[PDB]
Amino acid sequence: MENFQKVEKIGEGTYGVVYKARNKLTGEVVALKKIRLPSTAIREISLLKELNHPNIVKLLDVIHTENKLYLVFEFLHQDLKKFMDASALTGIPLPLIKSYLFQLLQGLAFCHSHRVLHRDLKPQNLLINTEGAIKLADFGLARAFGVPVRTYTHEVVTLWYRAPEILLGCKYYSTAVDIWSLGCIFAEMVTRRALFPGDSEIDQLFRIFRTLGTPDEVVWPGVTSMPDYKPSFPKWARQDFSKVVPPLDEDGRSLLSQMLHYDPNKRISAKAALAHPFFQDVTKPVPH
Ligand SMILES: COC1CCN(c2nccc(Nc3cc4c(ccn4C4CCCC4)cn3)n2)CC1
Repeated sequence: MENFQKVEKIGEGTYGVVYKARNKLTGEVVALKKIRLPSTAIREISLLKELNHPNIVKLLDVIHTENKLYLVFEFLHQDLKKFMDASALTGIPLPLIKSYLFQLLQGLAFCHSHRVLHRDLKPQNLLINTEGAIKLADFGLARAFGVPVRTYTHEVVTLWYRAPEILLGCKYYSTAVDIWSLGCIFAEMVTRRALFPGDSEIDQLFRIFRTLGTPDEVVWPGVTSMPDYKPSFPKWARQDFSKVVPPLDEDGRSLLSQMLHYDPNKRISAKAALAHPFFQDVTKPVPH
């Protein structure tokens, strides 16, 4: 696009390269995603231009030209993954964790109210600024393109935040899949280690089962009829959350437990999570 001066490469996304760029006319600084490209995808993505919220990265423009799709986003200076890594020695202070979770739930509540799911939440698509805001990036792209096994650069797309219903082969995802992912990220902020760092679909599932118990018809009606469910799955006992996310307090453990319910019908909604007692003393700290 003749209107954009590339400043520097930001990274490699799932679908294409991302550059920091400047608009040659307006001087606006943006994040420019270049995807090597489907008419249904364009329709779907174009409708995301109206899905505006303070905790969703703004989609400024969608430019389809010469069999390439450019997505022009607001620029944020850092992702949560880098912040977590830089905070590895001391950890992210609880009040900032709480603020971030609160804001992310607001973002989800908004998108879910418009029946738009993310489906591939991970620390790398959560973006932060120096004023204490956090925003969800790439919302809606999974419905338009699918979530592939490998990225455009052949990198493995992480399974760590994937909900069990997806792993077990359900074709119809609900908004609950995003609550699962956010619960995994919450736990990761608190403990400074990924909750379920699976390196294959079955390793991912068995890591979930080892912590939360192997699901059965008691806790998840219909689970044994799911496409990829096998009666031969080992039967692991459920662990206490006290062991899973120390030293998180009882309000946080309660919220996390409800975000990781097996049955997507039982899993807490973003709206209901915002009303949880964990947020009674929520503040908006500024990060290091
Ligand atoms: C997977 O590669 C990651 C590399 C590190 N990250 C990053 N570091 C600095 C600034 C920034 N700014 C930024 C990134 C943005 C947007 C809108 C979308 N993205 C990325 C997020 C996931 C892939 C597209 C706005 N600012 N992002 C996220 C992308």
